[PDB]
Amino acid sequence: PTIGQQMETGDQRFGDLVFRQLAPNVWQHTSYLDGAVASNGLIVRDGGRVLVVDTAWTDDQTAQILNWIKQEINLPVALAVVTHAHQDKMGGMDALHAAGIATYANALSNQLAPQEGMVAAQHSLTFAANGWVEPATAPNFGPLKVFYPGPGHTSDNITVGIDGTDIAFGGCLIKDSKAKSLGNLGDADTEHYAASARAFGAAFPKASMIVMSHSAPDSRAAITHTARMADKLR
Ligand SMILES: [Zn+2]
Ligand SMILES: [Zn+2]
Repeated sequence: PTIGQQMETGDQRFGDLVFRQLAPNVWQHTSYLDGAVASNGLIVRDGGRVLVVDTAWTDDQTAQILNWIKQEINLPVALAVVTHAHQDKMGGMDALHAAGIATYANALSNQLAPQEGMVAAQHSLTFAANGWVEPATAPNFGPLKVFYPGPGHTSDNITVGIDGTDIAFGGCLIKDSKAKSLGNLGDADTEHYAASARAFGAAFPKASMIVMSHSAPDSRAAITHTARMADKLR
């Protein structure tokens, strides 16, 4: 890929997607769109069900995520949560709905989805003033702990911690510590980006593996480095 990590030992190719185990019950899914840009999301095994964070870029790619789950985990997918209304995170909604999978997004992501050319999720998350999801709107999310950090990469971007692990997912908000820019800022809130990145760090203070949309997993320095680049936008 031109944007995105390269394939590495421990990675499994399945169709045109790549899967990597990060923990006993957690995998990263990676899909590509043309050069090629990689996009990452997560798959979590929770008891007798599977939870998905983010679609792939397309419906066909997202169907392949479901196929890989069937082969390698062989448990039903109970729900998916998508972290904002752009193609890399929500482009494959139709595959989930075709399969009868309950889908969740920030209410604002669902409201923006038609303007962004995305299919809205079936259910909407809302958030307290401190950024934590209102639990009534996140039914049976199990280990997925959803946090809205504030506007940054987009106004609707949300983040997800995996309870019982050292993993937190920053989506497109967080860039890795070797990044030379903040990526695609076309819909970004440059005034609040830096504070939102720091808020993500403070919401998951013990996470040591930070998973991101367009880089391999990094340490907590990714959060600080992102916030310090965002400081220069103001
Ligand atoms: Zn985006
Ligand atoms: Zn992105």
